Amino acid sequence: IVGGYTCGANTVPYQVSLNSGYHFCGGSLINSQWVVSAAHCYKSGIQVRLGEDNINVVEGNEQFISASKSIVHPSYNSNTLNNDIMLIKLKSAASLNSRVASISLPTSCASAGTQCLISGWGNTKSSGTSYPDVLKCLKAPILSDSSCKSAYPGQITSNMFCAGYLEGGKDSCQGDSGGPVVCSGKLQGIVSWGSGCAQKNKPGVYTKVCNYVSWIKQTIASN
Ligand SMILES: COC(=O)C1CCN(C(=O)[C@H](Cc2cccc(C(=N)N)c2)NS(=O)(=O)c2ccc3ccccc3c2)CC1
Ligand SMILES: [Ca+2]
Repeated sequence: IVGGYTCGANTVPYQVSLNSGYHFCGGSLINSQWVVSAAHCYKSGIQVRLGEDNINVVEGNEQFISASKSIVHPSYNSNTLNNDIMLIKLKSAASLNSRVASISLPTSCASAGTQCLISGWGNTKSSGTSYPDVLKCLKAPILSDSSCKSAYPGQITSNMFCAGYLEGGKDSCQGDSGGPVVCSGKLQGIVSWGSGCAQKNKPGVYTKVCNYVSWIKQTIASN
């Protein structure tokens, strides 16, 4: 997260860290046994780490659970990043409590202007690479589709929305992918992509979760 702030230990209880000997992506706990992330984060041998703050130190409250199966959206396109959503089933159910909780799926799409909270352990620098130990947060509004499409001509699908600041300096970045975009207590987006990080007129593009509610529910119900 570039231009964000230290969230505070366990203040984002639904935030998940996807680990394979190091943190490579974020995710959101949607129920005791299912995590939603980005399809481009797909990797075998994934360990889901819940209740994390400092990812390098064991401080207590952590829960390391292996993924039993990662279901990448069947229509995910790795070039366009369209349908960039993946469901991960936990080998065991997470122990939900004050520091490890699930986030609700939206019942309707969020409108432009809506302020959301984006979080993750991704790169904190626009020019260079600097990864934080603790979770970083960023509050950012959902942009209008006209502005979004103006920023990324021919790259925005109906399953994507822009959120961030056109002036640059504040945005999600590498390592944040798969992470949550929560608006009014609902998971509206998944950190997907962007041209660089915190660049002027190049906001972050996120997977529009409200377009996937039925798919998520149906897939979970059949798995
Ligand atoms: C297929 O999955 C990948 O290989 C991933 C590589 C990383 N990736 C990116 O968008 C990167 C870094 C990144 C990641 C997440 C959010 C932002 C942001 N600015 N909000 C930037 N930004 S980038 O400018 O280097 C970039 C942008 C668009 C891309 C589209 C397809 C493939 C790689 C891409 C890389 C997403 C796709
Ligand atoms: Ca830790």
